[PDB]
Amino acid sequence: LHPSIPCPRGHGAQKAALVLLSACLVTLWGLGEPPEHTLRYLVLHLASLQLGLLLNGVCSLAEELRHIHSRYRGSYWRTVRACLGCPLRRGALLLLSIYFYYSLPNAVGPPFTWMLALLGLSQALNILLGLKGLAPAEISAVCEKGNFNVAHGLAWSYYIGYLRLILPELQARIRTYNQHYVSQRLYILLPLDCGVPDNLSMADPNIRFLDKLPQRVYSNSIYELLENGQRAGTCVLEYATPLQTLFAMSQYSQAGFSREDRLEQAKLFCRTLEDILADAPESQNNCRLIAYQEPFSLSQEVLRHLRQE
Amino acid sequence: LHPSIPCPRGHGAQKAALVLLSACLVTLWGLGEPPEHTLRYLVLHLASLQLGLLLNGVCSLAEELRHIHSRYRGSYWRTVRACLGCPLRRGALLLLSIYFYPFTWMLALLGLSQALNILLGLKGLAPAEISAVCEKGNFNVAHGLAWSYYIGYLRLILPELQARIRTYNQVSQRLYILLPLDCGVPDNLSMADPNIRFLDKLPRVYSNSIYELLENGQRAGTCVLEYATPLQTLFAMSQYSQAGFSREDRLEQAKLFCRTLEDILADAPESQNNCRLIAYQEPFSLSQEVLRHLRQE
Amino acid sequence: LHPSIPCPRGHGAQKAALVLLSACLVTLWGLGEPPEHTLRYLVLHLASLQLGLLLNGVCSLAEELRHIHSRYRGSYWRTVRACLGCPLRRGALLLLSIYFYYSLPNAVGPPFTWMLALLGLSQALNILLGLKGLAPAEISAVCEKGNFNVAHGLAWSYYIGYLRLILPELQARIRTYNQHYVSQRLYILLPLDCGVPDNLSMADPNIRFLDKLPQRVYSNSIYELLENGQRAGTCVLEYATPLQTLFAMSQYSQAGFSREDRLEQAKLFCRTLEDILADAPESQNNCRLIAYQEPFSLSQEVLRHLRQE
Amino acid sequence: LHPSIPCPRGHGAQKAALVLLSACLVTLWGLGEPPEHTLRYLVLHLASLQLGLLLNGVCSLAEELRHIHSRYRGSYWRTVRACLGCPLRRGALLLLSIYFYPFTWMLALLGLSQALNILLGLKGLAPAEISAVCEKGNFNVAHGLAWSYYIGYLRLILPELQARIRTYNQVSQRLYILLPLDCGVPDNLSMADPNIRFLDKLPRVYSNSIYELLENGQRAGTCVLEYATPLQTLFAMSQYSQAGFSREDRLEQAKLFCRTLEDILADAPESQNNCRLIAYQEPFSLSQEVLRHLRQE
Ligand SMILES: *OC1(*)(*)[C@@](*)([O])[C@](*)(O(*)(*)(*)P(*)(=O)(O(*)*)O(*)[C](*)[C@@](*)([C]O(*)[C@@](*)(=O*)[C@@](*)(*)[C](*)[C](*)[C][C][C](*)[C](*)[C](*)[C](*)[C](*)[C])O[C@@](*)(=O)[C]C(*)(*)(*)[C]C(*)(*)(*)[C@@](*)(*)[C][C](*)[C](*)[C][C@@](*)(*)[C](*)*)C(*)(*)(*)(O*)[C@](*)([O])C1(*)(*)OP(*)([O])([O])=O
Ligand SMILES: O=C(O)c1ccc(-c2nc(C(=O)c3c(Cl)cccc3C3CC3)n3cccnc23)cc1O
Ligand SMILES: O=C(O)c1ccc(-c2nc(C(=O)c3c(Cl)cccc3C3CC3)n3cccnc23)cc1O
Repeated sequence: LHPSIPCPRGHGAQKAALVLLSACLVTLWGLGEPPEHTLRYLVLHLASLQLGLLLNGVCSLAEELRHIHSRYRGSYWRTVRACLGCPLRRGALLLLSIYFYYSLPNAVGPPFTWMLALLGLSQALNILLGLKGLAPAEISAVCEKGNFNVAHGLAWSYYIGYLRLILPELQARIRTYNQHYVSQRLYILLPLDCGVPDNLSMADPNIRFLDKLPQRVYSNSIYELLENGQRAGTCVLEYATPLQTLFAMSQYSQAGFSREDRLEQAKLFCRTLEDILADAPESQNNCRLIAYQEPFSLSQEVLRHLRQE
Repeated sequence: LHPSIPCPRGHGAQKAALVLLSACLVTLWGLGEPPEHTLRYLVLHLASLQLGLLLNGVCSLAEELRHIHSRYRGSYWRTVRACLGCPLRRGALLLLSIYFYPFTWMLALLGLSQALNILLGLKGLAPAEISAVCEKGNFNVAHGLAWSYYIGYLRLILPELQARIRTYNQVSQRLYILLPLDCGVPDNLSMADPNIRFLDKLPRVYSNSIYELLENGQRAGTCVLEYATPLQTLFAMSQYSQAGFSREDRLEQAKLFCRTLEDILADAPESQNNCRLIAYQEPFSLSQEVLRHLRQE
Repeated sequence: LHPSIPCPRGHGAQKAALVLLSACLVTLWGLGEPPEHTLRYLVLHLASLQLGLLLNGVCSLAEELRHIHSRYRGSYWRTVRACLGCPLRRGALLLLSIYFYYSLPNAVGPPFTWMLALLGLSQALNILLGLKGLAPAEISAVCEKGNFNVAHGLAWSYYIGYLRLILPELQARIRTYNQHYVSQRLYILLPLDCGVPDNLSMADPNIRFLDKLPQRVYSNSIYELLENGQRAGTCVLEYATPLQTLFAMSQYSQAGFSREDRLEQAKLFCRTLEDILADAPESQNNCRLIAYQEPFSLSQEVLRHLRQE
Repeated sequence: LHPSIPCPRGHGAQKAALVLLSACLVTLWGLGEPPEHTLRYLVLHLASLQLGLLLNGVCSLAEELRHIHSRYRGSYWRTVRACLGCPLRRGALLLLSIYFYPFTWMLALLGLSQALNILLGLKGLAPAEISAVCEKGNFNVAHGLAWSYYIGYLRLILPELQARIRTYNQVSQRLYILLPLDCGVPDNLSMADPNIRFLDKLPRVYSNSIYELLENGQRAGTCVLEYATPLQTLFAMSQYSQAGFSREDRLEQAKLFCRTLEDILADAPESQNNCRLIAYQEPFSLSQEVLRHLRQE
């Protein structure tokens, strides 16, 4: 393609680690220290590192528990899974550590508690002082692991392509429509299931096409909402086009894009678009975002936002 | 918006770390070990951790030095900066360690343990931390832009492209997407080079253009040449002042999106000998660069 | 559904393991032995178990290397991956063990070599005497892990549904066709890519429809093969219908059925069908199986099997 | 057939084990440790491994006792047999261990290690061993049969079923698949029960039947009732003598395929309030069993 295009990161770090392991093993052999001390240091280092990761995961879970409904379907198992790996394993070594602590001969106890408290203090400093800060090489590695982090791209493409050019003149469009023939402000429907029908009527019988809007093609339709048959106001309704890409992404079947990733990114896209639109020059009192999940009547969902005006 | 929608991650981890700090300091006060030993061992532990991170970065330098020209503009300083997380904080911690000071035995032991951390993958990020990085901002746009292009314009153009090409000769058989890493694409391709001029079109409504390529005023080839639409988004973002999208960030996402689009098309069913990508960067004649791919047939 | 229908196996074994861990930890605490001996035994046991798994994986790789092209694309990395887990990790601990062995003070060496040889002998006995035999509960767990082991089902369904009822009267069909208007024996095309076109002609321009066959619907077509324009014999050609299911399985996009699993099971189905047909009463000299991979002209592939007759 | 097609796995592992045996015995002869100590420690190691496998099976008994009625016909003997791999070989090894004989300390230690083997998943099968089991024979047919039914008949019937139902009333709105675990399905449903009789059909060619259900000679409901096609395959296999497919194996795959088909339809897009599965087993009136699901609406 181009020599300036980065190739995907390989395993040079693993090769460097192999070389470093060989060099350190050779040096340790040369120094002539007993292998027992090497094994002891490795066991201690691994145990200390995993206890530090346990403390870091507990600290994160103290914050990740706040998104229990939003992120982990309200079940604690996945929240603990996503914060400190396998909870069954972690519990197994937790009980092993409790046994070790309660089985010391009391001539080693307070020293061991002192060491444990020092490790906890070091981990707390690491979290508070930010010494566990990812280098941007590692950040880039995470953000390039797979081609699924589409939420930011979809949100920004949507904004620039459509909303940056629709909203500025939309108010004038609605004004001329009202003068010639209410319907205030654009409404973007955000189904987290990302099910976008061709037209809105089959999605909800209380939403029926009324008319188009004057003035590329920029085909925006005016929809009227019926509450118990009575038309309880009308509004310009519109599905989020980029949510069609996520739906088609999962049906692609060669991307490996699952339904769970479909919902995770629709949720991320839902938040990102609001953040972009919060400070956008041409979105103040000019559009509304309606996010809903199928378990519910769409008409009432849209109607609730018209009352606030 | 909707309760299921996650809110951005807060500072609860910092509060938990503060609680842990309070508990640990209360404990240390309870035991009665003298403060100086506690402080000395704390600085020793922090110094060991920082030198271990230095070794981890040096190991990562092996991988990051292979992208010296592609990713870091042929500058070693940039590569080392990208390998070490916080140069200032690590510098301060190493300065404290130096102030507070066999010996080669523990250097090898600490290196051996760090080597096994990389090899056995013990520093792998948890899903909570993987996703936290992925939503740090709103500038990881390359993946979404590439999938939007494929699932949108490209998937519904490639399989019918060979057909419309087949009715024109009675012109290359591939769709040629130009990808300038500067993301500067004009309305048409005449301003790009004087050697490319509009010829005709190809029968929702899809508007594809034929552009004949010539050398020294003489025809030398013709193909369906079209800019990549989602580069408008990358360029328009940079001009959008309130985003904070810089040229370096724009140029980074332009490259990743270029590579991402290639992997999508590598395994795609509709891109078999149908699509060709031309990634180019002005230090240059566009016509010659495209013509190189035309002669590749 | 039905109380006689087994539910998917849960994690009762994990709960029993937790209870056993708790009981053994309590007993160890009661006995009052030093925790150091417990930690030493655990480290020794884990190291011994992983060395035993390394030896078992090496023994398997001594046989898995024989299927390098067929199974692992001719690359050793995946073969070593599929036999003994991560080879980088295994190499890391292999070098660590070499360092430990070469760093003993020569007053422990021969004892350690004796222990290592005993472990190797025990592993060799385990493999040879079959003491590492999976209980049928575990076999059922593996065979029920996911709904992808479709090869045996597809092969048997194909046999019973189609071939058991087509082959017995096919020879009579070809005989009456020849008498009324060569073409001997059924030919089943087996594309490992499982790309089944609606008709054969677009797959290969040298295969063109000639006629159907007399005598449910049982629509079998007679195809003529052209070599350099000259018709080099004709034969009853037919795609393997169950390979359409695998192709549609991967395009389903909600099953998680990847292209690699598509090829793995098509390969397994290819072998299973031959095994069924080897001893089938009505398949002796009555059908041929043609397996091919897209990198190749289909006509020559089919023609090669007509020469042998 | 084709070189890429894997051949069935041979006995190369046994040859490698023989080579390892030769090397290890040559080593033991070289060192000069007396034979009796070697043999005694070998039997001790084998006894420890066998008792560890016994503990692993006892732990697996917790999971296998929950399927006592479903999987093992309500017999404890069957469950214990299914948890322990080779009762005879383990019995012989434990007999040798008993012949060759603190003490409770090592029992807890050996149990603790076995507990962590299960909890940390250190006995997980490698991909080579996972696939070796999956191709031990050719009787793991439940997965393929279920996917063939869905991707074939079912996927192209369910979405147009509600339509053809909607044109008939001017009848239940679901397709009812009967799944007798004996795999015995007649040509039509009249022989099944006298309370089910053919009524009419529903407009490649698909032949769906309407079957009215009645009680005491009185109409009580009507629905599209049809047997599961791939149960013919399971039953026909058993009658096929050269396969070796027994009733117990047929009944095992019938159940797994029944459950497998439910998971496919649980996440399917075309089975939303469209398909209902009726798994039944004669120790019984079929009409009453189906009618229970009819009233569930
Ligand atoms: O097994 C393995 C495991 O482990 C893993 O996981 P992770 O997350 O990575 O974890 C980690 C561990 C460690 O590391 C490793 O791995 C190895 C090394 C060694 C170490 C030593 C000891 C330590 C201390 C403790 C005491 C007991 O972590 C930890 O630490 C724990 C341990 C346990 C586990 C393992 C065992 C071994 C031992 C040896 C001795 C020397 C993953 O999972 C991987 O994969 C593996 O698995 P598999 O399946 O592959 O086999
Ligand atoms: O593998 C894992 O995930 C894992 C998770 C958690 C732990 C873990 N270790 C301890 C120890 O006190 C301990 C042990 Cl027992 C042996 C050697 C050295 C040490 C101490 C230096 C830190 N400890 C105390 C409370 C809570 N947790 C743990 C170890 C793991 O290996
Ligand atoms: O984790 C893994 O995959 C893994 C893989 C391989 C090994 C591994 N251990 C040894 C040892 O001699 C050893 C060590 Cl060094 C410390 C304590 C006890 C022992 C011996 C009782 C067996 N050994 C010798 C040759 C080849 N391999 C290994 C250990 C792992 O943990």
